[PDB]
Amino acid sequence: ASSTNLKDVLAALIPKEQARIKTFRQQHGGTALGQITVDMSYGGMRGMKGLVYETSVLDPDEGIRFRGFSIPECQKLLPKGGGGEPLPEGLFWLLVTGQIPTGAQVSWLSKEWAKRAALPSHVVTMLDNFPTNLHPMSQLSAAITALNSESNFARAYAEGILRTKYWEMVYESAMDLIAKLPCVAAKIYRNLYRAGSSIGAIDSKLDWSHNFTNMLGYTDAQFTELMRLYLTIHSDHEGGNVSAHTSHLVGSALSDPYLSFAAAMNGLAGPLHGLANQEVLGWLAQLQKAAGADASLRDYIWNTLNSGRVVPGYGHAVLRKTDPRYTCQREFALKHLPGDPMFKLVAQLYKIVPNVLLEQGAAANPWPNVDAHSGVLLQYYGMTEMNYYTVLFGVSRALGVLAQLIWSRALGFPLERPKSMSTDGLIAL
Amino acid sequence: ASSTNLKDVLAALIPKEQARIKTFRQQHGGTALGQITVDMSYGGMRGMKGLVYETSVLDPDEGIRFRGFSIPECQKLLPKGGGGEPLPEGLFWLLVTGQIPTGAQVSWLSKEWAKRAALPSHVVTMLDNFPTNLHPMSQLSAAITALNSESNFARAYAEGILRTKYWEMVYESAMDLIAKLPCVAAKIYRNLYRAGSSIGAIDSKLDWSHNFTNMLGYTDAQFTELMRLYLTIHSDHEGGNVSAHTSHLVGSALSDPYLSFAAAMNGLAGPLHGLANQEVLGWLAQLQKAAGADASLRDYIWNTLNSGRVVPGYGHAVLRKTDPRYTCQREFALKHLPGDPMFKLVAQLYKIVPNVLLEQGAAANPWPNVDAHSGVLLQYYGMTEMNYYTVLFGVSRALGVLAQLIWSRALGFPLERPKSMSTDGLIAL
Ligand SMILES: CC(C)(COP(=O)(O)OP(=O)(O)OC[C@H]1O[C@@H](n2cnc3c(N)ncnc32)[C@H](O)[C@@H]1OP(=O)(O)O)[C@@H](O)C(=O)NCCC(=O)NCCSCC(=O)O
Ligand SMILES: CC(C)(COP(=O)(O)OP(=O)(O)OC[C@H]1O[C@@H](n2cnc3c(N)ncnc32)[C@H](O)[C@@H]1OP(=O)(O)O)[C@@H](O)C(=O)NCCC(=O)NCCSCC(=O)O
Ligand SMILES: O=C([O-])CC(=O)C(=O)O
Ligand SMILES: O=C([O-])CC(=O)C(=O)O
Repeated sequence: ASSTNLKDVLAALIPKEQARIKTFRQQHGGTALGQITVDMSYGGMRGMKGLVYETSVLDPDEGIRFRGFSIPECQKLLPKGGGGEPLPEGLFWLLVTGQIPTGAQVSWLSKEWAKRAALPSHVVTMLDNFPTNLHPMSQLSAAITALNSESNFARAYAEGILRTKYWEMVYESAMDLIAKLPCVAAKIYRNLYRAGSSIGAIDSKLDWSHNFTNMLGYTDAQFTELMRLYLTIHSDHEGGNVSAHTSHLVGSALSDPYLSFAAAMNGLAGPLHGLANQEVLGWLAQLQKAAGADASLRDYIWNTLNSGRVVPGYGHAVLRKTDPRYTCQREFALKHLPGDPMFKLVAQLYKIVPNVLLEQGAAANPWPNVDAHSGVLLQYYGMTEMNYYTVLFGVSRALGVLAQLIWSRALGFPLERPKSMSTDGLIAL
Repeated sequence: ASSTNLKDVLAALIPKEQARIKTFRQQHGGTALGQITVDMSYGGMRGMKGLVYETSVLDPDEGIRFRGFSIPECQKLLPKGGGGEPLPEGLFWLLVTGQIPTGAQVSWLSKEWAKRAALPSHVVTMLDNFPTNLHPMSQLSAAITALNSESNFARAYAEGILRTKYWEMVYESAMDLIAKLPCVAAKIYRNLYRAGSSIGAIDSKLDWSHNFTNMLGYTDAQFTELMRLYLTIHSDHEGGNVSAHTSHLVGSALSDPYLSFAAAMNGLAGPLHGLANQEVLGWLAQLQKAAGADASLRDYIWNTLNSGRVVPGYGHAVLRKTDPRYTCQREFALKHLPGDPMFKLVAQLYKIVPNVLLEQGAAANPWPNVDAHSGVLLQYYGMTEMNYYTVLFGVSRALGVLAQLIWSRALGFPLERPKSMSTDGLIAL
């Protein structure tokens, strides 16, 4: 009997995994997986195997994998709206479950996220009174924190539920949060950039991305395709990245999914992290201010470097090759906006930057990351408000971080609480 | 020539340390400080030496140290208001600098934090419109996020300053943030619990704690002493704790001090972390509802345990003995409120809980932590709104987390970005 329900699937899946991690540990918990050095400690855990995070794994050479699904595999395997890009809905199923969803599963997420998309009065109010000089990421983060009012997990906890059921309430709050996100984000968009206009209604019959673009006010049929791709690729990037790790850390203390997501956003807002989005365009924007020669392009790069600044959109803590998320984006531009001068500049930079970065001899990875390519795509379609880009990153990232969050709690992962040391104490060790 | 200035002191101190960490690393960066096991990965980094954090170090047996200054040492060494408890101002100097401040240094922090204490209009507005069912911690966190508008670091960064000067702007924003905190917190207090009343003005001539208590509306001369002690002891607890670690992680991405503090708060708000504050009182509050026997006291404890719940205020990730912060508090009660029935219940529990926890055989540390003792103190003085307690914890914690934050940036600590693994991948390793 019956029809589609992610929660039931999960109910079936949890005990097996539980069982599976127990024996593994019973046999191997004692096993040394690595060592910790002094440089690692001073170095931001660089190179330390610190967390279990199941939804995605980053290979330094190959790049991100969703099951063991690469981006190009996703692109072919995940259901599409009709009509060439993968629906972030399907990605979400994939991440949660480990399996490739059917079109019909996918429709279910769509409807589910449409049903759940509703904003409480206090939230709307706060967003409506925010100053226009308050950054969109700040606006977003405060809004999601303020939504915790509504937390199903925070409520069940307060009621004294057995730990065993945590995942259940986490799941509800995750689905709800993902559902609301586009409304919050679009409301910020509309307030800042389209004063006096309204986000309108969510239509149950559309996919999440399309409802988002409607609320954003974009009609271009290719913009919608761009959106689907964007929100899919920005999903997740393993556990060690600042935003995911923050959610993981905060979630471990049993703060609800809203609070943990919001802290994650404060992390995504940092220039070395998601804000790179924005930083890239601002830098391109300056570049152009000051059709240039490779030599003048190179002078420009050196001047940033010589000034004690980073070249945004290049480098990576883990990647050692060009990010497939970058390629992914380039391949979209080549199809759709090949003559765009911004695009051309970004293509040109790919020829120069890494070479300059190799010359300088500091960056361990001289190749571009996702952020070097995303804004150019947006700007083409009319979305030229750069300080907003990270908000989009923010919306996507919910998909991976919440998908894992549910597992953490299902698996009963404890408080994240490593040991710290001072220099004097290490000196003494 | 001249008078007092923390920033100048720091300017003198930074290069030396810089120098000191460089050679150390030049000789020992390669040195294995420890190993990583499978259980550690699944276990929340339990037992992993993961971070350098200089302001304080936690010993599993002895408990927290400020330089190498214990709580009892602090209590005797740090300047007081006139008149028995240590001023959190002095603690702050201690943490930043490594040295015990003079009364005169201490006065300087006081005046400085009084000068800087001003709330921007949009913040006041938002706080005034917040619903009363929005938790005080949520209210606090959204408020501090919304303050980033004003970030000196976020502004300098945007301007393209050289990395080398980061610490300078971090310091300003830290001093400013610490200054504003009590205004924000008191405003929440006043809105929720004293509708229609106003926080009033900060008086440059008082210490931070006293201005706070005034804004809170408390006149009891002993309440003020309690406050000073509270905000001092709650300061810092090394780097590995959820809140400090979150600030550290978020700060590493170069999100400004406001954003990083706010994320820290989302972490403090979790039940396994600071919210324990509140959880303890709520549990005591229930206990009493349902002058009891040790046997009925024990039945009560088992029922929580059997229900898949934690006994709040007991246990610790790192401590293996009774928290000196607990003793510290007990010693205050014994002096000031020895006949208080809530106090008596908390004294009685200390005789029972750990024994029940030893019986159960799960807790690795069966002894109480700071949170088991703090609320009882507050309730005595009239501050009985338990959902607010974590806000106080929040205010104090700024002291340690911001003191370190400045050093991280001074020392040029990089992005915190460990490697994660999935179970399948570990299975395969
Ligand atoms: C992404 C990174 C933070 C990784 O940091 P890391 O693992 O510590 O880098 P690394 O090991 O190559 O660093 C060695 C040195 O090269 C420097 N370096 C690395 N990338 C860059 C860059 N793009 N421009 C200039 N210098 C750089 C690095 O800052 C350091 O200098 P110093 O020792 O004086 O501090 C870094 O490459 C960077 O700052 N990139 C620019 C900002 C950026 O584009 N961030 C987005 C990252 S990926 C997608 C996302 O997260 O949103
Ligand atoms: C503070 C702690 C999170 C440390 O967690 P940990 O390092 O994973 O604890 P542990 O190593 O003793 O855990 C072994 C087992 O004992 C359980 N245990 C530990 N403390 C408690 C407690 N107070 N009540 C019942 N069970 C407990 C623990 O949850 C676990 O059960 P299982 O294996 O099925 O998940 C924990 O002791 C706890 O949950 N305490 C109650 C909440 C609390 O008071 N938190 C405040 C911590 S200190 C000050 C602050 O941070 O604000
Ligand atoms: O992996 C990282 O450290 C950052 C990154 O590319 C992402 O989070 O998308
Ligand atoms: O050390 C910890 O994990 C928690 C704690 O006591 C604090 O942060 O005050």
